[PDB]
Order: sequence, then structure tokens, then C-alpha cells
Amino acid sequence: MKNGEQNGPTTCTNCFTQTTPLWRRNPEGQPLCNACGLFLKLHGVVRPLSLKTDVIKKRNRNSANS
DNA sequence: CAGCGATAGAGAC
DNA sequence: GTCTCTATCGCTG
Ligand SMILES: [Zn+2]
Repeated sequence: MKNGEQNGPTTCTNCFTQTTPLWRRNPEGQPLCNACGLFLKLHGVVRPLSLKTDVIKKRNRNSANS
């Protein structure tokens, strides 16, 4: 609905992180951030969310031009 | 033109 | 030396 606010802040229902380069979701339609959706889907087992970090290593980019 | 999945790399001990 | 975790890329419609 145009309010652009499901609630307001699209939040990871698994780790509450507001900072992420790509928003993922759970096969059940629940929103996830980058690592939760990528890790939970790949591992398929509960996980000490304590591995979570508010600091993300910025990587380079295989970009250039041509 | 934008978004997503899958794969691969690096670090620490 | 090995294992694990996470992010970015390329491709398509
Ligand atoms: Zn998350």
C-alpha cells in the first residue's frame, strides 16, 4: 500500500539488521537480510545468530568497464 | 534497465 | 594446510 511502510523499516525478522546490500526472504514469505537468507537456505539448520555483526567488510568489485 | 541465485575467495588457527 | 562464512557478479526479461 503506498505508505512504503509494511510497518516502516523493512527489517530482518531473523537478525533485525537494518544495513544490508541485498534483502532476501524466507520460502515462507518472511523477509530476511543478506546473510540470513543466504546462510539459512544453504545450511537449513538453526544457527547462533551471535555470528551476526554490525560491521560488514566492504569488498572490491570485479567491475571496470571493458 | 534492475533484481536475484550461485559460486568462489579470503582469513584465522 | 584446512574449513567456514559472506559478498559480489553475471545473466535474463
Ligand atoms: Zn538477517
